[PDB]
Amino acid sequence: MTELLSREEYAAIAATLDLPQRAFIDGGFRDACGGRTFASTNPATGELLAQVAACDAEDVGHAVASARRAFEDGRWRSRTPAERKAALLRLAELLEEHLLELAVMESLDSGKPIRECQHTDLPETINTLRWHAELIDKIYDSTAPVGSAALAMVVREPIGVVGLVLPWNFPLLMLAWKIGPALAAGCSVVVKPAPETSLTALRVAELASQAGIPAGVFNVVPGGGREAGEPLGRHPDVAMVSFTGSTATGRLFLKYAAESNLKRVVLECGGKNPAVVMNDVEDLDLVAQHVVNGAFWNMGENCSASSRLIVHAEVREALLERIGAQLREWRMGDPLDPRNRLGALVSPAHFEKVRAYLDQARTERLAVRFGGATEAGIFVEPTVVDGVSPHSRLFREEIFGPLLSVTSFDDIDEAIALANDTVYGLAASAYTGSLRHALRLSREIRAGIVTVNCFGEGDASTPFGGYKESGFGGRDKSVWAHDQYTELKTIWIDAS
Amino acid sequence: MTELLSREEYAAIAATLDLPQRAFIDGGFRDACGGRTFASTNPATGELLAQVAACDAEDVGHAVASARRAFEDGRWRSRTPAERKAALLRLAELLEEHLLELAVMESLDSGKPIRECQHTDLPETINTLRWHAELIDKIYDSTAPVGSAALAMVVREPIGVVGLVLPWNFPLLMLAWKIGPALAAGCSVVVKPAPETSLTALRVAELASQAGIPAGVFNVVPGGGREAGEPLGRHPDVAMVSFTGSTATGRLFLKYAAESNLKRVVLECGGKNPAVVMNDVEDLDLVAQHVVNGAFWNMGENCSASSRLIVHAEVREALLERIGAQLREWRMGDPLDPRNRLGALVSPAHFEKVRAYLDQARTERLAVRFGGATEAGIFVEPTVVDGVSPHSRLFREEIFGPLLSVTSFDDIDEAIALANDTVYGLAASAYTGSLRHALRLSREIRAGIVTVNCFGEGDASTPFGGYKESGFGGRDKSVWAHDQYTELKTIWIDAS
Amino acid sequence: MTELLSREEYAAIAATLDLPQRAFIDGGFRDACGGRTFASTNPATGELLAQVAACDAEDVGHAVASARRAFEDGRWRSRTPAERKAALLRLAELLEEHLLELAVMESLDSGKPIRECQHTDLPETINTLRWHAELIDKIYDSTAPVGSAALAMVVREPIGVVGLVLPWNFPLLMLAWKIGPALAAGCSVVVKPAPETSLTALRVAELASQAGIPAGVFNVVPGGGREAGEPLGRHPDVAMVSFTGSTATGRLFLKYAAESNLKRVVLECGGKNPAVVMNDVEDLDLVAQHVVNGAFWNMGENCSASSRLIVHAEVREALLERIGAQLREWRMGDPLDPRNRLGALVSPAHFEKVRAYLDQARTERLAVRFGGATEAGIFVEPTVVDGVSPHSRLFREEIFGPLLSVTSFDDIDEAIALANDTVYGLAASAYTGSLRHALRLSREIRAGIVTVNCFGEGDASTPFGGYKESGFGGRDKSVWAHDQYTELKTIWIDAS
Amino acid sequence: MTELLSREEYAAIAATLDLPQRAFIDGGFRDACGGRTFASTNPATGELLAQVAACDAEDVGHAVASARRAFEDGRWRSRTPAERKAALLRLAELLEEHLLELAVMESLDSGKPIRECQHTDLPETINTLRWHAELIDKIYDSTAPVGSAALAMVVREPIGVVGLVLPWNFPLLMLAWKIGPALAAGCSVVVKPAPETSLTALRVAELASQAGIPAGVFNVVPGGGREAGEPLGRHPDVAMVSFTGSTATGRLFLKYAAESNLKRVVLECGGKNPAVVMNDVEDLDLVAQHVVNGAFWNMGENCSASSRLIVHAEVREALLERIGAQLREWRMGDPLDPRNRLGALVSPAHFEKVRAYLDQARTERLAVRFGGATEAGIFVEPTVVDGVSPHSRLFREEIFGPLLSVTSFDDIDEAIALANDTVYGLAASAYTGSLRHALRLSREIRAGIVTVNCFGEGDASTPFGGYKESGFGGRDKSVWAHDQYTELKTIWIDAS
Ligand SMILES: NC(=O)C1=CN([C@@H]2O[C@H](COP(=O)(O)OP(=O)(O)OC[C@H]3O[C@@H](n4cnc5c(N)ncnc54)[C@H](O)[C@@H]3O)[C@@H](O)[C@H]2O)C=CC1
Ligand SMILES: [K+]
Ligand SMILES: [K+]
Ligand SMILES: [K+]
Ligand SMILES: [K+]
Ligand SMILES: [K+]
Ligand SMILES: [K+]
Ligand SMILES: [K+]
Ligand SMILES: [K+]
Ligand SMILES: [K+]
Ligand SMILES: [K+]
Ligand SMILES: [K+]
Ligand SMILES: [K+]
Repeated sequence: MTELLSREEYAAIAATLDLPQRAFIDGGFRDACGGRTFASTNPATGELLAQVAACDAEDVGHAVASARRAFEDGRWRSRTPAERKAALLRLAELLEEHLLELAVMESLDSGKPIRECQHTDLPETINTLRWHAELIDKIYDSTAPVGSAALAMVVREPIGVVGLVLPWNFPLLMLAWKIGPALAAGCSVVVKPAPETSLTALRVAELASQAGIPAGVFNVVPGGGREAGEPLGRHPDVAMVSFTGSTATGRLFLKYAAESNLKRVVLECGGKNPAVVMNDVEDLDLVAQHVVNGAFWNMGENCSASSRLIVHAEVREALLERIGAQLREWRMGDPLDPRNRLGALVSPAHFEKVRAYLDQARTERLAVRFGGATEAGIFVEPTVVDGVSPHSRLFREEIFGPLLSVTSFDDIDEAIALANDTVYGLAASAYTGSLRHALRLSREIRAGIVTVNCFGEGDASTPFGGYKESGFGGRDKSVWAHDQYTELKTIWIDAS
Repeated sequence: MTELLSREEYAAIAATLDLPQRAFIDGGFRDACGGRTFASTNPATGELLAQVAACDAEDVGHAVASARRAFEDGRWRSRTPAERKAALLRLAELLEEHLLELAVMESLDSGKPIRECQHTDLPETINTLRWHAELIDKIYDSTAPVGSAALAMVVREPIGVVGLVLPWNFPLLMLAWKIGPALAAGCSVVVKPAPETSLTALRVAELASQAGIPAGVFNVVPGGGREAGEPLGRHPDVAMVSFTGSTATGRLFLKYAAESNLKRVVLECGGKNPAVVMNDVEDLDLVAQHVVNGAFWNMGENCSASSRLIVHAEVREALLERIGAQLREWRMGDPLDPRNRLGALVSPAHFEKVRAYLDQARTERLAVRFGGATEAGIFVEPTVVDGVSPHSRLFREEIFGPLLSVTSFDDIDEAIALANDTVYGLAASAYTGSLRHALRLSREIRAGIVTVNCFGEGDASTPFGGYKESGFGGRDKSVWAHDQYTELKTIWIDAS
Repeated sequence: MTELLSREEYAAIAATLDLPQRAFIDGGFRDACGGRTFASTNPATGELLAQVAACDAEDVGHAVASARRAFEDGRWRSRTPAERKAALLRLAELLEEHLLELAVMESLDSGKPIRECQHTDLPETINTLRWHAELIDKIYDSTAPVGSAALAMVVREPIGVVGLVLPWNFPLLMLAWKIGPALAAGCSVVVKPAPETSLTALRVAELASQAGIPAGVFNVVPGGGREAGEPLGRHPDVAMVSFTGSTATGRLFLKYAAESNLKRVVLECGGKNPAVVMNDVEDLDLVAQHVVNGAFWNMGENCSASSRLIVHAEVREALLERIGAQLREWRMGDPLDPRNRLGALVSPAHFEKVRAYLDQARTERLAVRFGGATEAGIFVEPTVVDGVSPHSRLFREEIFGPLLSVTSFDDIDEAIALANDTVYGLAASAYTGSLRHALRLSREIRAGIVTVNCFGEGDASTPFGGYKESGFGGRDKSVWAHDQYTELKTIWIDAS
Repeated sequence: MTELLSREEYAAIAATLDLPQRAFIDGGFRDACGGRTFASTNPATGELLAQVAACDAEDVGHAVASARRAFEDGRWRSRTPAERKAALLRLAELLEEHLLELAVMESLDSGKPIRECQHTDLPETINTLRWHAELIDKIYDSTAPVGSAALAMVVREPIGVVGLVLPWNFPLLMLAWKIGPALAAGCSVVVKPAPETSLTALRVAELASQAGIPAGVFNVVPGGGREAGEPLGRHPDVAMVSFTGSTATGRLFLKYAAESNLKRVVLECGGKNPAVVMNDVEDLDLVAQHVVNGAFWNMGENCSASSRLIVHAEVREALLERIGAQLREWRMGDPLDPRNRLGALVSPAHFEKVRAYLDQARTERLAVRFGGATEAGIFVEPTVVDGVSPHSRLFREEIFGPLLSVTSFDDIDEAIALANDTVYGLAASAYTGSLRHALRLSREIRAGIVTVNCFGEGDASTPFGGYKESGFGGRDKSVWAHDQYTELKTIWIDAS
């Protein structure tokens, strides 16, 4: 754990930052063709941070063209895997050298607490880039068992220009989850970050040039959803799009592919993740520690967040007590105060969506056992709502904020049925002392990860992604992320 | 190599067949709810074969419901891999016992010649099922390198109810390419075959019941594209659709996914496959033999068909000469006549499309060097059209008939640029005596298979599928077909 | 489960058997060069069964020469994996057609009960051959991530002539465990079975010729250890030896390799396998069912047999009670009486070794809680000895008979220490209701398999083999058995 | 490519080195218990470098004991793969910072020329460690297809205390080839280096402590073959030995295993590697360039060295001519002189063996076409001996010096038979323009690597190791090196 600075010292670092403002295309910064900009404001203070280039289909066309040329060049693609690894490791170094700068910049643009930006987001981003850089020259393709008269290989090739559309809850980490495997594979990429959180991706693109990523191989095009993301998804020279965000918006990229060049689309979408607590747990306070973390890490702005606590009727009350006590340890406020584990939500509009589910809870006359408060029109208290039946809108809809629903069950067959009563299937957690119960819960819950007696998303080597409406066509992290950005080729050589 | 019968003998098998007519749903035959039928006719004669149930959204809803109930109660997927292998092997045994019956039925409904139905289609169908049956209890999933405090498995689970939408050109073989891996993975499957070629799929689904595939696990819903295919793609309980057919239609299934439950979609589509012949080949007669087979096997009704001959100027004429000689061994006519390697095209509508390209050749004043004639409104001669420039419509568009365009090059860089001059990328073949040239053609042609010094699609162990607009998201055959029908799950077990 | 016949009917099948008697070399039977024979007698009756060729280094030389020629030929090796699979599947069919004959013959030569020979040994043998036949055309080798200037494959090739030295406790199953992977890989093999149990291997070799295994590819050379096994291990043209038997004898094959041609040696040796029962098991009677089976299946003549019951002090007595009750279900006698789960030990000499540990228990004044009796100088009762400390010779030495030692423990750290207090490391079983305890026991016991809440050896797809002195250099079953019989080759093709 | 210094500058680094002298055991330096030493001298001058501790069975016992205690308490192996990777990367960083120091030290002790020590040995050593560090958290184990009633994992565990016995020809590189994979797998390692070349291993073990390799995990015990190597191979707590050296000595470690605890033994031994040159190569000068490098890199003190040139009669003379021309670029002399590609042989004893083969050439009245002279009792010229028949001693025996035999062939079947005319099978190279010939030479030469149209040993990702008497049981480099130091375990968890 790197040492945390003081509030004043972070403010001092903020004050000296030269925030990026222009798109990054073909090796350097440039304004949008139409010269428009949009406001990036610190959600916790209201202060304007920068006037960021507001790109449209014209800018996207230029960015894709510079990526297409670089791909056809071979300037990046033709380096050896060991060489591509070296350059991406250089990039990760530079991020590490600039860690405090990037951590403060991430916090300012997003509302995320500096404490977690420094200890989690930045180290996780640096480690994602290192892991995928190191992986590329460890990947073996195959030869097929075809006999002595032929030599058949089954190998992988970079798909081409790759569009990467990002959300705002983990700007840098999501950036690394995508560019890591995509760049290591030898693709050129065009990154359209969230307009709420565009600054750090722009800075990382500049650092990548310094590291020797050639011009045109890693471009960042900031702008709105319809204005910049749709032309990217529709572009006839983009070979593949990887998207993370809402299901509603991910569906559009399936249309964009269908109506353009049949580009491969991979979606990582939302979830309504359950946390199942059996009555045979060995340590209830440790469970409560994991449930609180799962529900409220990053203010609940987390695709893997625990949002449905599904708890055995005999331990519900004892668990709720220990959850309330754990919550006393979760300070919320000024994202640059290192004492805070909770910062501001990303934007007035997102704050309004979360707070609307506070209202919905009260409309449904549900018991708000903990939390329920708002501050400064941008902070929501960690909230726990008891007595939530599967028919509640709080049970069924992704809130993406610090709001935990609680549902009781009487036997494990009901817990599993409840856990699967969703159109989503991203993640799940299960808590039990029993081998029998643990095998049931981890095998029968239909989710892309099931953690047992802990909360989390795995590590750099385990794939992450959704069943059902939580994802489409792939997985982030692990060696399987490489599949997103490559085509399989059978080379069959007669030898008869 | 099984022994061919006489024309009269095949006619006698045909006269005794009890052709299936009804949807196969939940372990038995049934009529469409609305009582509608459509006329399946022998494309070589115009004679009615059967009035086949014309299923609609309601029948699709019943078929999916039975597939869903079978999936949920585990009657198939809870059997061990070894048990699922045994039942699939029973099925392939049954197809083998009914080989002649199935070959004649396949010919009658499709126009495909009995000779190839008996020696290629049925044995390849039987083998596809055996290989994928045999594969399932040889597949290992993973555990991830996460250290001593946790145990992390990365496993595959069956995705659920699977929709399988098939084309008319290889009815039985495409069926096996889909149900082989999908049933072996433990999915329930609802098959919507082409209306031109529905009889054999129905017969197989009946034999699968006999072999112990439980009720609801393998259903066949015959009917039209909009009437039965669309409701299947839109169905909220179908988890995945695998499609083989035109790019135009495959685009629709991406929209159906976007507009319903975000089901996984895998598309296998058309191609415009090149055949590159260098001036350093060791046996021009053998090249001619492979190029003729690649262009005119199955009357060019073949996704992998050689349709663009891209030949070095020094060998163009001497190749064409041996091609003509080879074409003298390719007899066309009555599909039940064992002497014919070429039968009838699938329908008057398709014959029209193919003939309009013969007219287009004349419109473009191109040299028709071989063939060019039609017979009886349903046969087309193997045709070779010389001097086709990349701007020609015959160079750019999928004809799906026995029509080979010929284009010259001077150097291998031009050959490669010509081979990739297409929105497609399904297959490619390349002939050369040079190690240097072989590696260069193998690596630089953007296709899912490149055969060197032969024509083909690989074997059971090699993946088949398109780059670019020839495919989306997957590969048929090989162990990679398994990925289409399964979800990855990380099971992360704390052990701290 | 195939239907069991009556005692009289098995006797009738025995009476009509034409027992093999000669070595099987280069496609057919032949006497030993020196014309000597040795007696094969039914251990349960004393009756002579056959005078079997008593081969020496001369016969071994001929067998290896016929295998060397076949390997150099390519007659087997050069068939495609799919073709080798077909022939080995034919062989498995023939065994199935002759199942009752082989089951009776196995029982007569070995003492093993006909009930288990019919229901277990023969089906397991047939399934081993089928699994490895099916596997061969599912195995992919690799290509290395070396960049664009070279094409590097990493492939596997058959090592050559392979010597297979077998024990007597599972003659057919061990035969299949070895020839399966070795033949599927394309090696020629020379099999030296145990002199106690040579008949069924000879019969299987004849059936393999009928199935189309070419002459010289699968030879069987019966004879003594020093007389026939040592020349095989020393032969300068044998490329690899796979051995199963005692550690003492396995050590010799390391010397034989060192003193001859450095052939690869793989050893599968004995064990002193623990069975750990925690005090938190959910069903004690079901544990007792698994412990009794583990200790006494095949009369304890089992490398994976449970021989050290390591049981928590609070459940020892309750477990011993349920073990005694389970034992009432285990009838021992006349191996052709289908009512018997226990048959005769393999030979007077082995009977004397087992009975010597009965004496040793009484010498050490240990409590013999169950069993302790002998019959007919060839049957030992299932025996349970209580109060066995780690210093006892019964704790430390492989008995290979129906004798279970019992040791108490007070906490799981002592159970694990006890479990690992051995020079062996073949197998282990652990029984617990706790996830925490199950993870500890399965990760910290140093054995090649740990089964949890059941007893066994895995299945056809899981590797089997020993840590420490229980094995050397490989694993039987699973895809990893293939490694035993192949060499890795890197083919590096410049392409610069 | 790092910048070479002047002869005087290297001499000045040499004059300042504080050479290690003591065994490295349990995290620090210590004397041998008996107080003995042996004289390590510069083979180019005769000057004493250091009196090095001369360890015996007692010191080996202490080193193993510290390695055992470290293994049992998990100080290294209980760290995560990612943590073990980080410390190994620290180590490789340290070697990089001391590159010049280590290169000069390597030259002094071995006679290897400083130029190759600086540009090949050290960078390859540094890279070996990085690759194997980077690999460990990319390795996935397996789960087996056993059905729904059980969960079966097939995992790898570290084998325990590992003995690593090294030769003198590539001291640092062989060290990395062994400790890279073995430390990454979590083993403790006891290294017994060659007495000629012990200094650099000692230095590295000290740097490994600095890098956070815990005490006892990486020990170095210098001393003689019988005195230190034998007790290591016989030690009852060493689980595995990996050996690289002569076949004669490697045979002894198989006996040591047999006569102690049945520890796993992996042997990498000598070779007699062929270089096959077809008459259809496109650039005879480039072939000559690869054949010269293959024969005379590291003065022919190279297990992969080209020692049998097997050349088509039509190109023999024109090849030899360009070989002579190439040899004019290979300067021999003072190992600290950066101009020299060839330094001193390792010892007067080895110089004697090499010279006796020069005398043997003259005895056999063979045409010495190039070289043939010696200087100063320790240098040997690059020598090419023409007209060597397969019956010659120079054709059959490992010389391990800069001596190339030349043999002609008329057809490729004879070339292949000549290449395989040996008890060895470590490496081979093959030059041809023909695709047909390349596949034929690639597949039919029985060696662990066949390079086509180049000379080499592959790269970090490809396995290196011998067929036949060149190896036993394993491969160095690549992911397969991991198998040497790990045990497979099936964890079968009932879930019925
Ligand atoms: N292919 C290869 O990698 C190598 C092959 N060689 C060949 O082997 C020949 C002999 O050279 P050597 O220096 O004697 O190599 P070697 O095979 O005897 O030495 C290898 C290692 O084994 C150790 N050793 C030697 N005798 C031992 C014994 N009785 N017990 C245990 N360990 C023992 C040595 O101290 C050294 O560390 C060379 O002339 C050359 O032909 C030598 C070096 C490397
Ligand atoms: K902002
Ligand atoms: K939606
Ligand atoms: K695509
Ligand atoms: K029809
Ligand atoms: K279209
Ligand atoms: K989906
Ligand atoms: K016997
Ligand atoms: K022993
Ligand atoms: K060997
Ligand atoms: K020395
Ligand atoms: K020797
Ligand atoms: K061992």
